[PDB]
Amino acid sequence: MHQVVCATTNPAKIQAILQAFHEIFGEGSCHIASVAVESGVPEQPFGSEETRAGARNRVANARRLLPEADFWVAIEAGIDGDSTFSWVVIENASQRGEARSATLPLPAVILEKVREGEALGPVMSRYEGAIGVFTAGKLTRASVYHQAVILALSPFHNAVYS
Amino acid sequence: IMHQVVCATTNPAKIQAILQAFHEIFGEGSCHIASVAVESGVPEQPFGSEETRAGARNRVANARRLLPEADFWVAIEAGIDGDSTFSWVVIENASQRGEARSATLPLPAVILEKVREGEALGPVMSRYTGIDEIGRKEGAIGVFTAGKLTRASVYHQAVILALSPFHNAVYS
Repeated sequence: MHQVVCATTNPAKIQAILQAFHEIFGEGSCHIASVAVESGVPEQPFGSEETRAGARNRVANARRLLPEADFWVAIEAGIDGDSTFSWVVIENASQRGEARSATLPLPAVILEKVREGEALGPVMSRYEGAIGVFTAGKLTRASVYHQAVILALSPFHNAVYS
Repeated sequence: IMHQVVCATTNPAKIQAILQAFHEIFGEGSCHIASVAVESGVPEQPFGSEETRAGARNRVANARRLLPEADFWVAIEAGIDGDSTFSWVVIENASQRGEARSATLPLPAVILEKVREGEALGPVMSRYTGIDEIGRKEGAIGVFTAGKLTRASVYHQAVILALSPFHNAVYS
């Protein structure tokens, strides 16, 4: 089996990573474990680049802490000038794979409130993630993370990426 | 009630994704589809978030011009963002606008290299896979995810996310 380390202790993300990894490498061919590391980025990353940078920082930290594993993966959430989304970064001994998730346009009021100091979690909590509430249940956070992990997994099963 | 949805595209994979999203949000057998071919007002191969987004908006506007008595107008435009490919979904109705980006797909350096040299993604992919009109079928998504995902599957979620404003009063 492949030893896959997830730089997150969130069940939704853990679930998506496992599913995505099993779909590409085969059912039951992967063992997943979590490691809690620093993102070197603010709790609520702003902008595509900063959110992705955190994902990368988490992978580097996880990779150094557990050098025995085969894969290191992170999924970092962040907000835009009008939306929320996340970045998936994957690494193994040889290469890296990165992918940004689908975007969720956010209510004007919700946006200005997080732009005033509060984290999205609190503004939504005090008000599955936000995806579930706005897609009337038709989509789950795990469901969009999943597609993202599968995409960033591309380089690892296509020799063309060299 | 019953919605008249105009898709600013003829791409069967896109229409499939649109139709599915609307049924899931508004209910099966509640949306009649009408597809039209229109201009994007942007290059064959758009680059950047801004340019590809502009394409999708122009398509919707153009479509709205031709069939102004419809309820919804939707469009999906693909583009290159950094070392990957993705697309914007733009939706408009009588008084609102909803937009969302689909998940991105990282491309091999050899393909990007060929694309940045001047070739659009579809033709490059056609000589790598031998498949004609890849974008109207499984797409580069289907090829690099080994069928685990398809252009339709990925765009489906993006259309769901873009519909949010239309069924959630909060977006006021």
